[PDB]
Amino acid sequence: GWRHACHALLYAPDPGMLFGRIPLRYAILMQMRFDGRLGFPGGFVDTQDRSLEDGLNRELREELGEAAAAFRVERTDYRSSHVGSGPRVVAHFYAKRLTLEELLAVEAGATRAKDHGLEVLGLVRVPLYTLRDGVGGLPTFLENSFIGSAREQLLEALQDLGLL
Amino acid sequence: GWRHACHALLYAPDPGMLFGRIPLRYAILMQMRFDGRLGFPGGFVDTQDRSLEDGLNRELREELGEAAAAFRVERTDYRSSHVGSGPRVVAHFYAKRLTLEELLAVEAGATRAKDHGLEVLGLVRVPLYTLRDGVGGLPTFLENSFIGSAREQLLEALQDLGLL
Repeated sequence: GWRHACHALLYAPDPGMLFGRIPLRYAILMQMRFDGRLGFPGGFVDTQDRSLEDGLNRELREELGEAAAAFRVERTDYRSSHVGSGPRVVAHFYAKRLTLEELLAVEAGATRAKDHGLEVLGLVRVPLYTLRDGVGGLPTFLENSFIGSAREQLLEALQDLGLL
Repeated sequence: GWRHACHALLYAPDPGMLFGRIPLRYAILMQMRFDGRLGFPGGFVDTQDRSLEDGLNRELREELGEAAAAFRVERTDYRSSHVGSGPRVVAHFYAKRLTLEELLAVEAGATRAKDHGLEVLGLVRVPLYTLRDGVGGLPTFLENSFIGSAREQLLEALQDLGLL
């Protein structure tokens, strides 16, 4: 009764400075899904059909569009897997490093994706900083509604990037 | 001591159908802001600095890009104002009807806006429908983090559009 899902964290180094003083340090992409939840691009895969990577890339093509096709996710991009508590779902986390130019191309092409304005409501970047009040930024972002396993995938990546 | 802010709800009729069966009824744009909260495009205005509408259209250009220059939010687009818990800001709500083509153009050019990846983390459409579980869609979207007055502006618009 176990189902499998794959999700891709696309990221790029970013030298931008919010208000000219807060280092962004990385652009990381999330999608707002049709159900009103934020998560990483991807979804369920039929592991009877091909492999985990084929399933993931299939989903990304529909959600991100042709512009994302040049940046296929491979086995070496696999990071970890996760089981929560609700239904019997194993989520598989992939991280894909892009240049910021490439990540911008993904963002720019997303409006032409088959899913734009349908299964995908839009893309957003994750604010990695915390603002002066100790609440604005990442902590408030994390109070939004998320797809199962998305919070865990993000926090793992932030640890991996030495931002913990 | 009070500050003024202006926000614009940009919307267009959308005949699209999610899963070919759920009427979208309208594309309505929101922004994910740098503080991790959803809001409508716009920001603080300096009152003796310009005008309420001049201040708004200025902010829209920085946040959305040149595609926003294809239209102007006018005095007649004003809907109502709002004061929240705060303190201490008075938010002025404007609603601007676009064609779907115009709205798509705004989305498509957003990554080239001055504020992209800085003050604005990305645009999303509001899901106006409620899924079969009675939770997914609008009800879940409404559980996200919102900037002061944004939830109120949205709900007012939805009732105005007779979508409630």
